[PDB]
Amino acid sequence: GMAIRRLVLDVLKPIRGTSIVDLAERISKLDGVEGVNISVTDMDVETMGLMIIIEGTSLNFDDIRKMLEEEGCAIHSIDEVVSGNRIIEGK
Amino acid sequence: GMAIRRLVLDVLKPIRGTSIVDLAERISKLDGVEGVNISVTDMDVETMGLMIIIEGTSLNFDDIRKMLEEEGCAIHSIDEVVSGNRIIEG
Amino acid sequence: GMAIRRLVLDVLKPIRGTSIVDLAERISKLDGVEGVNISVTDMDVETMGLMIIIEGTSLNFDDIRKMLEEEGCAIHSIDEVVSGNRIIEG
Amino acid sequence: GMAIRRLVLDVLKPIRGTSIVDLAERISKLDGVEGVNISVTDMDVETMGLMIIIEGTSLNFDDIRKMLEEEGCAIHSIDEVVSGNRIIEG
Amino acid sequence: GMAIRRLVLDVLKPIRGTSIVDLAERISKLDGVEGVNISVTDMDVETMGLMIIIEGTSLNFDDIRKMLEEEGCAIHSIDEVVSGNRIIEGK
Amino acid sequence: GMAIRRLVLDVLKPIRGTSIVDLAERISKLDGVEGVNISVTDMDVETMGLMIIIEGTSLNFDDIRKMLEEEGCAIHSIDEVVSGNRIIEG
Amino acid sequence: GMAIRRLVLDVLKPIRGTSIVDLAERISKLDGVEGVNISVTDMDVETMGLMIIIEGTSLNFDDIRKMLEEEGCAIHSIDEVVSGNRIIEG
Amino acid sequence: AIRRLVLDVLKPIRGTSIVDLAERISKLDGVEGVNISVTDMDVETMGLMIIIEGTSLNFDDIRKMLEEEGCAIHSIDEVVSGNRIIEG
Amino acid sequence: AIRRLVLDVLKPIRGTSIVDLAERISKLDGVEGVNISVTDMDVETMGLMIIIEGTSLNFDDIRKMLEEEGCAIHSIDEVVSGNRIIEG
Amino acid sequence: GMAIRRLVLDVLKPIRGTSIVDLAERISKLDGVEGVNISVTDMDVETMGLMIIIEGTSLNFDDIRKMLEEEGCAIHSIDEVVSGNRIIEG
Amino acid sequence: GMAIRRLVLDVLKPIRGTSIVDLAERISKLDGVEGVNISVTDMDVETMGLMIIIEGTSLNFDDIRKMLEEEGCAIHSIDEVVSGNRIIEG
Amino acid sequence: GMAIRRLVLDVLKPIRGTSIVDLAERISKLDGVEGVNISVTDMDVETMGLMIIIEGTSLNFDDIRKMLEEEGCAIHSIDEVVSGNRIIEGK
Amino acid sequence: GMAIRRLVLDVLKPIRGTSIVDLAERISKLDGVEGVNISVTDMDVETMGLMIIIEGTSLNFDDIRKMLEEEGCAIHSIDEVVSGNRIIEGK
Amino acid sequence: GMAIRRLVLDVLKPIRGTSIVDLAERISKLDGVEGVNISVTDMDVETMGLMIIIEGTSLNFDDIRKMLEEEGCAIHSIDEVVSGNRIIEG
Amino acid sequence: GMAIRRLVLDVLKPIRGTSIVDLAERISKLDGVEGVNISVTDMDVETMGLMIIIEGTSLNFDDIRKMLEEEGCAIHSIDEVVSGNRIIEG
Amino acid sequence: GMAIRRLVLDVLKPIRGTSIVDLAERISKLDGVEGVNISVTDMDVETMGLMIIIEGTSLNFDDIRKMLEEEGCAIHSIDEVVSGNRIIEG
Repeated sequence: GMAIRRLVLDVLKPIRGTSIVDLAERISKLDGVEGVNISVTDMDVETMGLMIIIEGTSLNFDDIRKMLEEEGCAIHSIDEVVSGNRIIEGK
Repeated sequence: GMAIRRLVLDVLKPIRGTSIVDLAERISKLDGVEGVNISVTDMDVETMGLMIIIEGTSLNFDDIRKMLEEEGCAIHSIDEVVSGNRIIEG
Repeated sequence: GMAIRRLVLDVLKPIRGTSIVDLAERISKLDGVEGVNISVTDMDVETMGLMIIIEGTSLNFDDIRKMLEEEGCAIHSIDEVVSGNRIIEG
Repeated sequence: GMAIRRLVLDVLKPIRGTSIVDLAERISKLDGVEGVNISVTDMDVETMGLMIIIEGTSLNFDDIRKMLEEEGCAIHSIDEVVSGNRIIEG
Repeated sequence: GMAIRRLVLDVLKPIRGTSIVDLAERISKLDGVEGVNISVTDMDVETMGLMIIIEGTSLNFDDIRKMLEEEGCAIHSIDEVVSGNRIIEGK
Repeated sequence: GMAIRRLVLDVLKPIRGTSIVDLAERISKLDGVEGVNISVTDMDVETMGLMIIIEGTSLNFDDIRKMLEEEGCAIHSIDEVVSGNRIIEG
Repeated sequence: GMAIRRLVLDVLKPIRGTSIVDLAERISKLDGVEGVNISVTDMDVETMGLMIIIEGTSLNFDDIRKMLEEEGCAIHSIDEVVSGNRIIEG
Repeated sequence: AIRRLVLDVLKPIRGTSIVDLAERISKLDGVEGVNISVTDMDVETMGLMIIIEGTSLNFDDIRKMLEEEGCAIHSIDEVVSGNRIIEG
Repeated sequence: AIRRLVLDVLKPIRGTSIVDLAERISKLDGVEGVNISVTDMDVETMGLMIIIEGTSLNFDDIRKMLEEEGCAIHSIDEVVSGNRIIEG
Repeated sequence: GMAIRRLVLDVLKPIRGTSIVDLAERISKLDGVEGVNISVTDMDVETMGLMIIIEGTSLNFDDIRKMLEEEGCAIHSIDEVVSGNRIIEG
Repeated sequence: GMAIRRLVLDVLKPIRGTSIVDLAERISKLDGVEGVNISVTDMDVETMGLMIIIEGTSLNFDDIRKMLEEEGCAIHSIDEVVSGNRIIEG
Repeated sequence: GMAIRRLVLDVLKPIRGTSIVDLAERISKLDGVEGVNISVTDMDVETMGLMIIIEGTSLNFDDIRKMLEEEGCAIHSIDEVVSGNRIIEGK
Repeated sequence: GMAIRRLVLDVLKPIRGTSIVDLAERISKLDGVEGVNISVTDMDVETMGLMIIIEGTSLNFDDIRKMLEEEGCAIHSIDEVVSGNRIIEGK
Repeated sequence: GMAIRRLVLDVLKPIRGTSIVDLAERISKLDGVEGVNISVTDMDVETMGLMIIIEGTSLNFDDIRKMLEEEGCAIHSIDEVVSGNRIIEG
Repeated sequence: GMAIRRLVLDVLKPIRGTSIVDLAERISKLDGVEGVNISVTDMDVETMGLMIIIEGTSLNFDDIRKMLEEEGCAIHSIDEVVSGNRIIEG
Repeated sequence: GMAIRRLVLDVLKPIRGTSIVDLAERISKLDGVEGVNISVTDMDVETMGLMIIIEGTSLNFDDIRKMLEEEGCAIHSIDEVVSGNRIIEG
């Protein structure tokens, strides 16, 4: 049973601190993660709006959430999650 | 005899409780389910609007419905269902 | 001689009664039917607007129509039909 | 020599009489016809606007025209015809 | 040496006479012709505007023009012609 | 060393004289030419605006230019040229 | 272990100094880098706006950033980063 | 090294034709293809987009060659380097 | 239901030709294709491999038709049934 | 959850009784079965040697074995079985 | 209703008379014929052994047989015939 | 890090006991397993020779071995193992 | 109507005279010919055995035969001929 | 600069100690390694003959060798090595 | 017109003199040549047996033959030649 | 002008000295080299038989030969060379 396969997260980060490169790298080292895509959607003066797409096998959301908090991020919204044996897409 | 293959559900959930991650995982473990996609369509102060797409083979709607109720969800609408030997599109 | 291959029906159903899941399942069990897609296009207070796409080989329209009536549905419009040895698209 | 391969017809039909399902079936039984797609483009109070796409090999237009007349249809326009060894697009 | 491969013709035809079905069939029987596509682009009260696409190998334009005249058609414009060993598409 | 592979020419021709069909055929017979596409871009009362695309291997521009002059054509503009071991797009 | 696979950088460079050709070449010689694409997005009188796309395996961002500074460039924005065993697109 | 160069180039409206120019660039070591297209033109100068692809393209030679043929590089719009061509 | 039937069939060396036989089988409901090939022949009988493919093939009709045409089924060598054709 | 996907069985059947056509049809109607291929490998005077390939989703082997016994068949050997989310070949 | 699609004929022809090239051309011009392949399998002193493969749509065997007789050929054997909506291989 | 991806096992089983169907099913339910192929290579009077191919992500060999022992099987040989981010094949 | 598309000829040629390169070139220049493949199958002391494969559209066999005779060749056998709108392959 | 891409090693290991599963896992976790295939080629009473195929990017042979020694293995032979920008075959 | 496209030559060369590398390079620089493959088939004490495959467009056989002679080679046999608009195989 | 594209060398090396891994790495760093494959074909007590396949663009054989000599290798035979705009196979 392959559990969580894709997470699409709308994430807020302070405009500086952990760069998104270092952030992408750390997430990619978690167990089950096969790929991470972080892209900037917008930014204020002090905060950065990020879309973080994580794909893999039995992704541990708790760990991912823990890592984002530690790096000063907040999850504003879980926009999409895909779970199971194969990836299903949205309408 | 492959019965139900795809369900597209418009679902209401309390803004907190069972996270949609845990909800997606649980549904994906049901017999016949090959994939689940949960995405947030909108949210009020206290409720979350979700589109839940389930695909598989002979999906048991009663079980899925039972599971969603237990997790505090309501089905507002069954938007699409596909049944039979292969997946037909709209 | 493969007769009818695709029917696209604009159908009216009472907002409750036979759920569209049970409806899709029955239709999918008819002879020649290889797939059914039912999706909700709109809904009033008391009626549901459905697009029912049926694909298969020598689909029997009389049976399908008979089944829809029995389940409380009306065919407002046959929007598309495909017949013959292969599917041609519009 | 394969002659006529595709006909795209803009057709007028009375809103009731021969249903387009029966019409699609009868056309699909003609010699050389490999598929028919009939779709409703629009409709008045008393007439139905149809796009009839016929594909096959050495399609006999006279027979098809004869059949449409007999079923109460008029050809408003032959929008596209394809002829020869292979299908060229427009 | 394969010569003319595609002709795209803008053709005028009287609204009745030879139907475009019979016209397509005749053209398709010419030597070297592998396919014909006739589609109606517009029509007045008495004339029909047609786009005739002919593809094949060493298509004889003289024969095709002769046939169109005999069937009451006029070539308003030769919009595209392709010649040689293989088809080049326009820009 | 494959030299010129593609020429895109903006060409002026008298509205009558050598038809563009004969012109396309004559160019296609040159050494190294693999295909010619002539299309009309516009036309005045007495002159025709043509886009001539020639593709091949070691195309001889001098010959092509010579041939166009002899057939009453003028090159208004060489819009694109591609040279070398393979075709690069714009 | 595989780390950073793609970096898309929005970069500022003085309108003259290290040419973007020499800059692309220098970056392409770094360990893990398999390809660099530098394109000009816009330019003022004294500064050049560049989009630098770097792809490879375990790309070292610190090295890349150091190199850009040394060549008189500034990173305005890291627009996209991809990390892990395989390339996930946006 | 260099796989793709996209150059914005100025050339006098006459002199070396862009056909001869494309041919001579295509004969350089490592060059696999050249595409020259006219983007615009004044009364006395021609605006050209020159796309060169190949393997370990020598920019100095290409630049040297263009100068010798009376051309100026207004702008290097895109360069691609490394083991594969990465797209923009 | 039945998607593919492979039949080992005996036919008298003359009577209904295998061309007419192939045509009449191909006109049955659900049949999409027939392939008849001669495997061997005695002085008075012909050995045929008849491959029929389609959707919900009616074996009784096919069997009935073959008998009527003077044929005997020596052996049903392969049958495929269900939503897809599974190969051997 | 998905279970048995392919069974390849070496089966003995009496040379007459249930024809292999009726046998293939019966098996193809079981839950989860998407296709059956029965082919004759050899035959004695009184017994028929069959290779039965069944494919589907969560195939119930107990049901299949029960059905074969009832039809007078014996399983000589289970030559191959495939289980899980996807088909692994040998 | 597409009828005969492929004929494979074992044919005897006198070693000279109508060449097999002219014979192949003449057969290819029949209605419904899309391709002919004639190949020599063997030859005596006075007769030629030919395998003639004809493919198309609603091939008229009577015409083909008539044409072969007129050209001095005999059909020794019809080795394969394919009929219906699509081509099945042996 | 996706660890063990493919195991090819040469396995001995008593000619009766747990059928290979039930055996394939149980293995396929283990965490990370995406597919199992069991095929009979040969058989004596009392023992069955099996090739068991397991594919997945971070396959736990200890668990698989434990399950085979419990079902009365012995691993005669681990013929092939594939580990890492992608499947590499043998020469 | 595309007529003859492929000719496979078993041809005898004197071991010297017109080289097979010049012979292939000439044939390839005939109307309708899109390709020629000449390969040596065997050779005696004074004669060369050739398989000549010609493909195209409405190939003129008379012209091809005439050309071979003029170049000192004999057609021992026409092994295969394909005619019509599309290529059928042999069995 | 991609350095070593493929190593094919003929390796000797004691019949017991570190299992080849654990060995494969450990090697797969090294920097640059994308895949490992270990297969048994033969075995004596006390030693195991292994073919270890490692693929990746800038594989560090010293580390791999160090790891194999630590796990009780000996490299009998480096049978094949591939280095550079892409994988070349034998 | 594209003339000669492929030459396959069986060539004899003295075991030393012009190395086959230099020979391959010089042939590849001829007009129309797009690729050369020289491989050793066998060798005596004093002579080398080579298969030279040349591909391109309007290959000049006289030049190639001239070049081979100058480099001390003899053409034992022209095994295959391909000519025309496209490459036919044997 | 792409010159040499592939070299296949039969090479002799002392059983120890420069390992074939270090040898493959050096060669892969030469200008124009895109890939190297070194595999052991056989070995005596004191010498190793190697097949070295080098691919790239305008490979400099003199440099490669110079490098092999310096590393204690001898070229026994150049088995295959490919030159020109593309790789042609034997």
